[PDB]
Amino acid sequence: TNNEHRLTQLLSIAEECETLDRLKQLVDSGRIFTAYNGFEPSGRIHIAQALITVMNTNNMIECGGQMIIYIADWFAKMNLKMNGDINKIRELGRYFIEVFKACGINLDGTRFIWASEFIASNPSYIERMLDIAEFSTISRVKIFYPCMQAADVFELVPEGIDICQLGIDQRKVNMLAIEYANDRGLKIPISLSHHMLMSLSGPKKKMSKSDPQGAIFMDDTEQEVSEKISRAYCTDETFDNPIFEYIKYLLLRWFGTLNLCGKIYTDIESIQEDFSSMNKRELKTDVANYINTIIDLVREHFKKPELSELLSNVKSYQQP
Amino acid sequence: DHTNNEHRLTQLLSIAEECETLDRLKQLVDSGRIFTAYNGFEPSGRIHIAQALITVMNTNNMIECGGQMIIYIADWFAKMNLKMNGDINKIRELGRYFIEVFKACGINLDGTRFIWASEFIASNPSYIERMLDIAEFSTISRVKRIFYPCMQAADVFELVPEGIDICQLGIDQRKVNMLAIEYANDRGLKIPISLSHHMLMSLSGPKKKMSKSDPQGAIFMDDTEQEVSEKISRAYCTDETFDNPIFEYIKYLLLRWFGTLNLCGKIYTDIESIQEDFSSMNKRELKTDVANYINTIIDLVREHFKKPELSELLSNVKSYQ
Ligand SMILES: N[C@H](CO)Cc1ccc(O)cc1
Ligand SMILES: N[C@H](CO)Cc1ccc(O)cc1
Repeated sequence: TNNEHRLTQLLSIAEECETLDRLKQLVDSGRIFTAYNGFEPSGRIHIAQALITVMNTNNMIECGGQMIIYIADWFAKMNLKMNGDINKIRELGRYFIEVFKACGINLDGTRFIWASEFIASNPSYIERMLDIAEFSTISRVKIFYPCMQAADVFELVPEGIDICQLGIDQRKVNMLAIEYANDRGLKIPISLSHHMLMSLSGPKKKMSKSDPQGAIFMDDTEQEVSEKISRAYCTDETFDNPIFEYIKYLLLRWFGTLNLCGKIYTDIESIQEDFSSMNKRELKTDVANYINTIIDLVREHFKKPELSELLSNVKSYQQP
Repeated sequence: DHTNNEHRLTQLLSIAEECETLDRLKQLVDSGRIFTAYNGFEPSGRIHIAQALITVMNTNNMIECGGQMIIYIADWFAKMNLKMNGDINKIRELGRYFIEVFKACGINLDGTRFIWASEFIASNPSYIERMLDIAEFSTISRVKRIFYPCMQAADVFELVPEGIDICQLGIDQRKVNMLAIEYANDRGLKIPISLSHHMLMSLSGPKKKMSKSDPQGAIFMDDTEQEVSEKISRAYCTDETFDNPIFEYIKYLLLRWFGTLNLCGKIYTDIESIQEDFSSMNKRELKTDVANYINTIIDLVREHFKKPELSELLSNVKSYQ
């Protein structure tokens, strides 16, 4: 039954999973397994990315796994982020790492790998890219970005990563990796994808466009968080409601217990039932207070004198 | 006048056995603009005297003709190919060894620039993208009817921003340059020019192949004076110039390197006279002179590695044996 719990846990983080079957076998085998997540450093880190990465990582470990955090600095450069400056990209990568630390990521079962350094040390990684690109091309016969990332799950570790833990918006990549693995008789990577937090501006709004307002960043001050929550789209229904989304995907999971509008909640079911009748101004006040408590971990972490250099550089890049 | 450009064109062509179109090379030379050339190699435990001298001679000629040489140290590829069992530290150490040998033999550093693959790949994402794009071209070409070639082919396009003008490699690597040329035509890019040099035959025979199987088939920059004498003494040698490795060493290495050769009691300054007198030369006495001239060249390296600053490199390379 212990393997049943471990299984329900790992599945609690995902909105989608490539065959629960394959995941069930891995959990049942009872053997140490590996999972990974990657990101391209950028000017600022969304609260969603920071918290979800930390919760998922800490969960993998507790469930008997090892986590690999892939810092795709090389790819960020290739995608011209930070106008291609690798030194700025790397500082940003370190900033992200420090944010994960401040938030409690479990370093005992977590390893950080940098793309630029990994690529220079493992030619097979690039070879894997070529082979996947060949598979893809020949397939469509009857863009490389996908093939390049698809190689990650097979090369980050000798036997190949067991679980690819990414956002649901990365679906196409892990699907290719699975197609490829089957056509090459390799171990099939297990996909564990999480929900993509919606914009605070509402369903009619996009994302990353006018993003400053549409999302909370780990560098936002207390006043900025409160103002972004005040402006956020919010109706009396839970569907397409960013306030309900932040509560469900971030706050309840992070804190376990929430005191909302004078009532204590320990499960999303009860919050959903009372949602329509909650005074929304009071709810927003509580939501912003809980969010600010989380970000305070980062604010306090970066007060350490040893991180002043990092902090100053990050701010200058028109970032935190 | 145009005469200077004629000499420049003629000098550049003298280093090659094959040239992908004289037309493209003439235009480049006539343009009068500074141009770039590159040569690449994977570090190895030992370095053939052929590679050492030819790299130095070709490099110095390129520069003398108004060009800039890029020497690409393929350490990354050496590891991928498992040289030294994949140990990157030994590979780079050997890479430094090769460089000190080029320097000992007088390569012109003022017009030469070294670039290591491991570092280049980590700093230039476009390089890898080029490999992928070339691989797609090559795959679609077949489907319209092994990635190692597509990988090396990217070199001429990425080593420098505007792409390298001249690919200067041994003729045994013509397939890679030809791929690059086809690729370049399809994608409308500057067409790379190849200037491929002759591959020296094995001292063991015209049919024998180069391999760690018989280290006697070639002279290495680490061979001792007694060792070269023995290797030359035992080398295959008939009275004809064809299928003769002794003749090849004289033609492609000695005459070009020294300009004047005293062989079997006679002075030679051109290959035709050597060829006409070859059959009647006492071969045992010829081998003596050939071995002596070769040892004079290697003495440059032996002396170079006596410097105290290189005692470290020396010891390391020696241990890798
Ligand atoms: N490409 C993603 C965001 O742009 C980040 C990423 C995700 C997974 C990887 O294996 C690598 C990078
Ligand atoms: N592949 C060659 C010998 O095996 C070495 C080489 C030649 C040219 C390059 O651009 C790279 C490596």
